[PDB]
Amino acid sequence: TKLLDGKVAFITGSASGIGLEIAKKFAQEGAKVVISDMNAEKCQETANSLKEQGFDALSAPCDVTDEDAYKQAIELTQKTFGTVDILINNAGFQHVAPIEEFPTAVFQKLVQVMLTGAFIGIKHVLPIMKAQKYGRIINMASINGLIGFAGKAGYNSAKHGVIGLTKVAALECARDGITVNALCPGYVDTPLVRGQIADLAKTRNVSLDSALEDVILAMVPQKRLLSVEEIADYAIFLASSKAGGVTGQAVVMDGGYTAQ
Amino acid sequence: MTKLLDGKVAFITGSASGIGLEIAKKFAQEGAKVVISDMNAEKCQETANSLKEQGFDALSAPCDVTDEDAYKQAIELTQKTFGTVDILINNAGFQHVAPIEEFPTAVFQKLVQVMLTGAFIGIKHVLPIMKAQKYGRIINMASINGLIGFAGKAGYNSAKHGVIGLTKVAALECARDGITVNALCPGYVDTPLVRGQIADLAKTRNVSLDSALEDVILAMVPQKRLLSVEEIADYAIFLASSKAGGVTGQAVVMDGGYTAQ
Amino acid sequence: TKLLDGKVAFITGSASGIGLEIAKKFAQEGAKVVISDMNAEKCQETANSLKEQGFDALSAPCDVTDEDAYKQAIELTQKTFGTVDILINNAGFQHVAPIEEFPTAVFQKLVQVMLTGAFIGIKHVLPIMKAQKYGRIINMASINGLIGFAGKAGYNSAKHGVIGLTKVAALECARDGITVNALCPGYVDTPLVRGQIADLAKTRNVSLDSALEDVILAMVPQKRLLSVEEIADYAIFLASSKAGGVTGQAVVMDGGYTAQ
Amino acid sequence: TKLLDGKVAFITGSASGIGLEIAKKFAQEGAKVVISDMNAEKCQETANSLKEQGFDALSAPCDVTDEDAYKQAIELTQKTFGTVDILINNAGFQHVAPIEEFPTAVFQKLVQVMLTGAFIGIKHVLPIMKAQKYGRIINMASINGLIGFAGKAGYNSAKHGVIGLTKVAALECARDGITVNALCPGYVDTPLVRGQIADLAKTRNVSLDSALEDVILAMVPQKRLLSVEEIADYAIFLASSKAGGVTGQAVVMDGGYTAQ
Ligand SMILES: NC(=O)c1ccc[n+]([C@@H]2O[C@H](COP(=O)([O-])OP(=O)(O)OC[C@H]3O[C@@H](n4cnc5c(N)ncnc54)[C@H](O)[C@@H]3O)[C@@H](O)[C@H]2O)c1
Ligand SMILES: NC(=O)c1ccc[n+]([C@@H]2O[C@H](COP(=O)([O-])OP(=O)(O)OC[C@H]3O[C@@H](n4cnc5c(N)ncnc54)[C@H](O)[C@@H]3O)[C@@H](O)[C@H]2O)c1
Ligand SMILES: NC(=O)c1ccc[n+]([C@@H]2O[C@H](COP(=O)([O-])OP(=O)(O)OC[C@H]3O[C@@H](n4cnc5c(N)ncnc54)[C@H](O)[C@@H]3O)[C@@H](O)[C@H]2O)c1
Ligand SMILES: NC(=O)c1ccc[n+]([C@@H]2O[C@H](COP(=O)([O-])OP(=O)(O)OC[C@H]3O[C@@H](n4cnc5c(N)ncnc54)[C@H](O)[C@@H]3O)[C@@H](O)[C@H]2O)c1
Ligand SMILES: CCC(=O)CC(=O)O
Ligand SMILES: CCC(=O)CC(=O)O
Ligand SMILES: CCC(=O)CC(=O)O
Ligand SMILES: CCC(=O)CC(=O)O
Ligand SMILES: CCC(=O)CC(=O)O
Repeated sequence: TKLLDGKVAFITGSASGIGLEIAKKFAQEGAKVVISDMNAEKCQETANSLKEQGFDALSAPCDVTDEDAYKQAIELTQKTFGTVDILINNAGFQHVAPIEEFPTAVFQKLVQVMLTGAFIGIKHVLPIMKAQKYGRIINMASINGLIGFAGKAGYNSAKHGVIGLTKVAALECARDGITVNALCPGYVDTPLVRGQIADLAKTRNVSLDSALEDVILAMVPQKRLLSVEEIADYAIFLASSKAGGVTGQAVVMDGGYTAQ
Repeated sequence: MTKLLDGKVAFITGSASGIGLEIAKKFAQEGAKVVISDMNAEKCQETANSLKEQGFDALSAPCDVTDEDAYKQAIELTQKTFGTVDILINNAGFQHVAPIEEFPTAVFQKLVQVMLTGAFIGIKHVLPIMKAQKYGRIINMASINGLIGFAGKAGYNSAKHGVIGLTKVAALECARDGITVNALCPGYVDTPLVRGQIADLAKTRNVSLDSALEDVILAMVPQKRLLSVEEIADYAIFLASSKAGGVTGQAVVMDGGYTAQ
Repeated sequence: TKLLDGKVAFITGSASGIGLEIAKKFAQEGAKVVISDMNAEKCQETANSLKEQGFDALSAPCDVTDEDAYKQAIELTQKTFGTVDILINNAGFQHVAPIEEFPTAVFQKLVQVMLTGAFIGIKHVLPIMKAQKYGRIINMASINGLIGFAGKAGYNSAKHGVIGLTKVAALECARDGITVNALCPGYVDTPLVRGQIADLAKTRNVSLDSALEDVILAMVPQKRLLSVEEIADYAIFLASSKAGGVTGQAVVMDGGYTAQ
Repeated sequence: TKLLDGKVAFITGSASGIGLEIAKKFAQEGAKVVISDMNAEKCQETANSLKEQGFDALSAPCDVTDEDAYKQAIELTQKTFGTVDILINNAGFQHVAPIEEFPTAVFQKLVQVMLTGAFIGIKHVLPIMKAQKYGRIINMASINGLIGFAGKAGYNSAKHGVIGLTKVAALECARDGITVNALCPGYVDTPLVRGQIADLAKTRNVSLDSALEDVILAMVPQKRLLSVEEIADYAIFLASSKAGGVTGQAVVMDGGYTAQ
């Protein structure tokens, strides 16, 4: 079964972690994938690997805060694969700090990448998806789009914001056969989080396994990291023709974090 | 093709009609062994037998979900027949629309007993089976009416709100036991229940059936369409599958954008 | 100085805890209060102490699960004070158990008192409030109306349901000068909770302080019990003429619990 | 009774609409109020009116996007009234358009004023409020912080974001006697909205009453505009010492909008 057979998916931040797994899993589902990241070296390598494995893949690097570059990356996608069926707004980063020590510029950058970048993508894929009366837009958000976490003023503001953007975008294209959803993971086993576990274990002087099980997963009822494979499986369902009635939703995959 | 529920036993309450019946047929196509449980023991036997004629593993285990003794025995019959319960779908329900002042208390209590207490009884009697095997999928068929209000639906919206409360408690109690508990929340599905309500509104208002649907039911639906039972079954398959082990405690919404505005 | 002057407040479960405080504080704001509880002797002495302080108080005991007694308690209020302006559906109780050890009858009872009780109160005051084009209904819920907690299947199901009833009721009287809101406290310093701290302290062989600071309040960002007066102050605001634009809301007072 | 006696309130955008009402109502409840807006003559005019009526008021204009100006306005307040007890992040604007014809720079501007402006305000009052272990921060949001509305990508993104910032901020100061809440009105009777009724009546060739009652209020159960007075009354309660237990909340007054 090829759930995304020949569907054209553009995935921002797809050179690492969740975005890279989505791209691999989408290709295996039969999607034509576009690897898009800051790092144009890792983009070209990723797309070349996929091509060598017999997949349709394109390197179209861009900074999602660079509207002109994001625009041309979509136009390159149209020229290569004819259309865009699926946009995954996945590009992001993290800066943890008390509000008092939280540089305004860093706050503005978290918002620009993870909110304005999503808005820029939606703005330039909407005409393609409305012309063909089909589309799937997934904004990679977080449970931090639904609840608060101390030290994450910029991240939680950006992810809250992309849930509002998701709902506005959904309402504007609900008649055009296009869905816009925010996939909200909890803690995922990624380089980023393995970094934070690394950080916690030195800064608290506990083991890597104690940093994970006693602090990172203390408020996770399943007491486990989500796999990138699980996130990509939900993304595949929402991006499929079978999820046409799901739109305007903060779709939560969090091992019960927000249930308590 | 693939069998997303291969090797799993699915007990589905209210599975002799509408959404329950589509879930049972689609779960079977995904390689689940399905138990058709409903009030109408006649339609259950016929449903299960028709599935069996199409090469599927189906059991007729009729019960009234408000009858804890009959529910417990329907679960026991499933264990005896298939060995275990992997997936419980709490889907049995009904509707009674009236202003609160003309809403009989007993009808309010019955709506709550069937759609809330019924889901509680099901959960209490599958939990030990699922916990001993460290695997389970519990889906409560709630509604967007579990998350928002609608005038005249005091009993329904009260039961469906409550079943989302019960989903969260259950999810927290079995989070470490490889069991998920979710509330699948449809908006308007093209079913007998809903086609009945369109006829009602069209009589009482003396508009045409298309007028009642398009001007009243679908006014609030951004997608301006009824969902298909197939769409609900497809979400139910994903949540009931091994692929969704990290989804729990959730009101999972498929509503054509209804709660987005 | 008198935010409820000339208003008639019917308060279920007002013989103890939050309901008792709401009755006393509502009287101070110039409301005529009906003390209604299971224990008729405590309703009489409460109403009498209030009367000795120059307040207008009526004893109207009932079991809120007894629609005939509830209906007769409302009728007696109409007979004595001319109308019901404010209904406080406050009557409740708690039973904590794993779902496996949770008796179905106890589950049903929790739902009958805290959901059905509320439906019965609302059904019998709505015609009175709709006739005068003025009402304030407050369903005393809990953050357990909004999130899950292990061992509270019955209570969390009842409280979730009363938020559902609250939004339905609100929509049905929105044009009639009536509001219907669910006040949702976190942990409040009441006999009920002081009981639960004493319980936890024996069960875990810890101080009363440790049971409170380290178990009860570990999920409360403010790390404190709410006072019954704080709950009463929010109840007075929502029950006052100044809150006519608040309806259909789960109004949360929880020292930040639901923010995490 | 003066509910904010001896409190200093800093209100951004207080030269007009909800902010102006909050300043005049906070003054009547005994707050020293700071009038801060873009319009510097209107702030001096407003503050002078309150002074003539026996009220403590200070003009301290600033663009909330100008962190250096906002920091100096908070400093001027410290110099004049000793401290800041209450911050009302109120400054906002609106721009309605489909995503495709929604200028990226306008989207950025809505977020910069209504999310980043609040971040800057919170960042510079938190050390003052933490030092004295007392504070009240109210971010004026909107039901558009909780649901989607077609054509308001920028506004709904910004309001969604400010609720995220509210929950983060609440968690960072929950132990410090500081509450952070987002007050979320539906349609309020303001120059802003009357403007919008004027536009709908003209661009749809219908009466002002047609355009309000049949279009703007179509999704409002109470079928009425809220008053600036109603918003101010909830703002006063939230900002009072009586609301110490309310924090990290999206506090909704929407005549039932979000109940359906
Ligand atoms: N990993 C988690 O635990 C977790 C939790 C919840 C949700 N998410 C969200 O999912 C997304 C994936 O994060 P991840 O874990 O894969 O992190 P990661 O660090 O592995 O990958 C992030 C990628 O984003 C790229 N990027 C950053 N800014 C960019 C920009 N302006 N334009 C283009 N590319 C840019 C980086 O180059 C990098 O390759 C993020 O938005 C994150 O907030 C992650
Ligand atoms: N149809 C929709 O648009 C829609 C939308 C949202 C929610 N739902 C929910 O999805 C579920 C399925 O709805 P539906 O319209 O297919 O059917 P329904 O709600 O009318 O009930 C379906 C089945 O439940 C059975 N049933 C009723 N009471 C029972 C009892 N006490 N014990 C056992 N079985 C009993 C009936 O015999 C029927 O076959 C229900 O919970 C409903 O509330 C439906
Ligand atoms: N205590 C808390 O921390 C807390 C937190 C969240 C919500 N609540 C809710 O607020 C309300 C008040 O709680 P409390 O702590 O003051 O409770 P409490 O147990 O101290 O007092 C409740 C009163 O209700 C009465 N009552 C019980 N069943 C009744 C019935 N069927 N009919 C009439 N009266 C009945 C009892 O006799 C008692 O006087 C309850 O609904 C409770 O669930 C309390
Ligand atoms: N109007 C409504 O019904 C409604 C409903 C929901 C929310 N709100 C919110 O309430 C608040 C007040 O709205 P209003 O109706 O009083 O509008 P208004 O236009 O009368 O008030 C807005 C004020 O903010 C000022 N302002 C704009 N940008 C600024 C900046 N960068 N720095 C400083 N001041 C700036 C303007 O000069 C103006 O005085 C806004 O945040 C708005 O989003 C309004
Ligand atoms: C959303 C949880 C998370 O992973 C935020 C972050 O640390 O990037
Ligand atoms: C949730 C839609 C529905 O099924 C309510 C009803 O029965 O009218
Ligand atoms: C003993 C529990 C309770 O107080 C319920 C009732 O009054 O019927
Ligand atoms: C916080 C809800 C509640 O009241 C649980 C309890 O009974 O202590
Ligand atoms: C309804 C919230 C609001 O005030 C947005 C607008 O219409 O300006």
